[PDB]
Amino acid sequence: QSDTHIFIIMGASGDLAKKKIYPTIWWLFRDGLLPENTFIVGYARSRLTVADIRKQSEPFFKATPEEKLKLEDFFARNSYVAGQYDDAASYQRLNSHMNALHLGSQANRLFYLALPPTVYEAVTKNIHESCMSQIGWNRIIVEKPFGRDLQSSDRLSNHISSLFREDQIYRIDHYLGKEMVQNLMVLRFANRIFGPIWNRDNIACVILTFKEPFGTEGRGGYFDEFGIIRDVMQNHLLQMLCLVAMEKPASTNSDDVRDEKVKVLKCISEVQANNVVLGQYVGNPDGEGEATKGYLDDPTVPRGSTTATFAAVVLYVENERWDGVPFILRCGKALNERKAEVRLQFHDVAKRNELVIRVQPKLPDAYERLILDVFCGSQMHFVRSDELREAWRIFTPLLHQIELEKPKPIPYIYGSRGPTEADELMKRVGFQY
Amino acid sequence: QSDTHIFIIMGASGDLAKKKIYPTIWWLFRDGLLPENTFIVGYARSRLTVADIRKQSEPFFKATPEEKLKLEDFFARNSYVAGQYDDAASYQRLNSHMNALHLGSQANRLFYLALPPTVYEAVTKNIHESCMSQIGWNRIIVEKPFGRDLQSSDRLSNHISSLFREDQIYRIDHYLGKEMVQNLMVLRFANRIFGPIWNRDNIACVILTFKEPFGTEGRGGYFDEFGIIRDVMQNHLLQMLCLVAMEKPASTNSDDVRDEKVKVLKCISEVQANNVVLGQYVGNPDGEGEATKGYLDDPTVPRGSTTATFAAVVLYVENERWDGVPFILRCGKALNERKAEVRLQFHDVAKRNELVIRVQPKLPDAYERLILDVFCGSQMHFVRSDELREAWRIFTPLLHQIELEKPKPIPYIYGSRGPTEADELMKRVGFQY
Ligand SMILES: NC(=O)c1ccc[n+]([C@@H]2O[C@H](COP(=O)([O-])OP(=O)(O)OC[C@H]3O[C@@H](n4cnc5c(N)ncnc54)[C@H](OP(=O)(O)O)[C@@H]3O)[C@@H](O)[C@H]2O)c1
Ligand SMILES: NC(=O)c1ccc[n+]([C@@H]2O[C@H](COP(=O)([O-])OP(=O)(O)OC[C@H]3O[C@@H](n4cnc5c(N)ncnc54)[C@H](OP(=O)(O)O)[C@@H]3O)[C@@H](O)[C@H]2O)c1
Repeated sequence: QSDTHIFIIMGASGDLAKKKIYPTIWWLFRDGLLPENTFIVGYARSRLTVADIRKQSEPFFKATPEEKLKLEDFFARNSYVAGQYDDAASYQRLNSHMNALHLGSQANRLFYLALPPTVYEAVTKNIHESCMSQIGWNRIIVEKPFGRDLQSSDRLSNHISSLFREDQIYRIDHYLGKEMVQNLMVLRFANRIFGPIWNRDNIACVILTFKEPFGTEGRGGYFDEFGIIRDVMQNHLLQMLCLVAMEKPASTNSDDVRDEKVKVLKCISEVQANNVVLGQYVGNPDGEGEATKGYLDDPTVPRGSTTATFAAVVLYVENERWDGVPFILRCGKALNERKAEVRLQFHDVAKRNELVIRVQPKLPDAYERLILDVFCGSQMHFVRSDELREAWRIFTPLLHQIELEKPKPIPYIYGSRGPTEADELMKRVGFQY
Repeated sequence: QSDTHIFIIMGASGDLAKKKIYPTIWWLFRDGLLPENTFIVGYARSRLTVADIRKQSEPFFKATPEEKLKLEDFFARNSYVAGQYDDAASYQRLNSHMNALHLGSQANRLFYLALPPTVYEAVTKNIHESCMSQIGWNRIIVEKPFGRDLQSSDRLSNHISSLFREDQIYRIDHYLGKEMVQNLMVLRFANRIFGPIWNRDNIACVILTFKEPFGTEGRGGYFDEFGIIRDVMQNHLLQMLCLVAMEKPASTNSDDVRDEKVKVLKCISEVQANNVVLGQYVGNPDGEGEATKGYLDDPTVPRGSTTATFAAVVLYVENERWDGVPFILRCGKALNERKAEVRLQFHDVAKRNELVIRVQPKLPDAYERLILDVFCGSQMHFVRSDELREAWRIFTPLLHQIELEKPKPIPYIYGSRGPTEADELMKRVGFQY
């Protein structure tokens, strides 16, 4: 709204800030992609200085010796405030420090909640009363997990949105690849092209695939508390199902396309276990490297976890355009390839034909383009509150059933395509009407 | 029309019969794909016996020792008649020999003109009066060249069709690959699918590609009398342009789809030299094998031939569906890859997007399926007389200009993508309307 932006990294001492946030804002500043008059303010309990953050974070900058002048300028625009996350006087110190900066009264304020959502409720509250800007805009970036089921997510989201309008809430998701936004970009363009063709009439079956060739790799501990449905399917695969099935948006406003996505979601009823095949990856005997270790063989995994590392799920959009048309969401870790495709099978009058859409896995990458979108205010590649609510409604009964019955997942060897029961399930839904 | 078929190989002593016709009918008979009561009658001037043909042709059968019983039966259904191609008594001997066979009076008669078209005028005449069947159907297979320009082709075609109805004339073309019919099959299916999308509105540019990685290889002599336009473009690439641009056929009759193809051709005006880039391949210095030899370095090529071995051409379909939409026909020998694709570029509102259709280069191959089509009477993958006339009309002014002015083709190294002037020409027709 003006020329002066303050980038507040709430929880600047942590892993996400050290390894990712600080490096990518350094890159955006270096490549000249930030607003010229930008200040960076870390905020966290541990008593640090800008020098400490530089010490522990510049290793990840890939800083070359001919970049040292812009790098010194960058850290000259940097500052750090210690404080507690529910302490009034602490947020007072933060707010007045920001007011002290050049044009800071005025300035736009972008809060990055690099914190476990467990503290979100406190932070979003205190910001709301203490640190919001009176002139410039205020935009909060919230991070996964957006809850773990419909109930928890509704609690967290109702809290956040009772304090900020939806054009201030940016739910960010970026851990699946540098090519991650181009996926949705080309699926939007492809929906615009192929709209008149994408019917129940021409299409018999739609499969969306996210295969990764690596395992959990010494971090199965974190993954185990969520599952492959929460990690890849409920958020990403579901959005690209939306982008495939949606109608022509009213325009290219972020909100018309998000309206169409939510209109899609409101016609998918809740997925049930018979339409689901869960799998867990085991070590490769004859392979080598991280392949000799399986999932349970990761030290950080609790003994005997039934957490699925692979899932195949069948959804149905239930309107006049798509009915009895099965949408097959297939994803998993430690597979054969690193594939991220969308196939659409057709009705022949001949073998059987099929259209394929692949991201071969514009120079700003996924997370970089996302931070630039929050700067520009382009909310397109962020999930809206109702979109999130509908996703969680679709998947919560199933996740609850898993957590209750601990259904033993189907084992598959590191490097396999996955359980053959998944191919069984695909073969089963040859609807033919 | 019954159960008894007589396969007459006119000119059975020659290369096409020895190396291809006799082997593939052996394969069709072996795999049980011929009518049960089929007889094979070779006819040619040189005084041979069935034993001689077996001697000189079984080497190409890939006959295994457990196939010798069906092979003996096959040659038991074989017979050979010597005669001249414009000698009345010779065709009398042929006709009465056929009448002597079991049910031969009755029998369907399939004449394969394995002969240089220079004698076609005689053969088709004599057959017409002497050897046609009174009960069964009569079908003639004519072979390339179908003339070399509009005038010669009209002469030969008017002669052939003043004696046979068009549902008796099968113009066969099969020298570009075993996967050659599946190309047109999938392009027909794709036109049926994407019809509502293929407009001037969504598509900005359509390119059709036929790259081969090998040279002429010791046979540049034959190629040199025709050119890459006559070899690949005027016949094959042009038909698949037809299959892309055509309207929805009235049905799946061979003749409704061929009607739509001809309707396409009648709206392409004659290609002119400024929209054409000709190229000729030279030896690869640092490569090896047939790559060290160029085109002129083939001994069978006349010294100093300007014959193009690569051509890039721009056509325009001129109706309401396609207007100012450039169709780029790009083909050539001794290139980098063995690609056979169709690309369709779109109109963005973003880089630039594009749909691709590739034959990855149903168990009966190209030529095998073609002979089975002439048996079944499926004229779909054969060019009709008006289709041929229109193709020749499109390309004859250009070919005449080349033969007159001997324009020195652009040299390109064995293994290259081709002349960069071809990429220039593609870049030039960014129409933008
Ligand atoms: N794939 C994924 O889903 C994924 C991957 C990476 C990160 N994330 C998300 O990124 C966000 C940031 O995570 P992170 O990687 O930066 O980890 P983090 O180190 O746990 O959090 C960063 C900072 O949070 C503060 N903190 C952590 N636990 C706390 C607690 N219980 N009470 C109070 N303060 C606490 C600490 O600051 P002080 O000690 O100075 O107060 C710490 O330096 C989280 O929401 C996480 O879910 C998600
Ligand atoms: N890519 C292509 O375009 C391509 C490739 C291969 C073949 N073809 C076509 O296939 C057809 C058959 O050709 P082919 O490969 O079998 O070659 P071919 O050996 O020239 O012809 C086969 C037989 O034709 C007879 N013959 C040849 N020239 C003659 C002449 N001037 N007068 C009378 N009889 C003559 C001979 O039989 P007798 O001596 O016993 O009478 C010879 O054994 C031709 O139309 C040719 O264009 C096209």
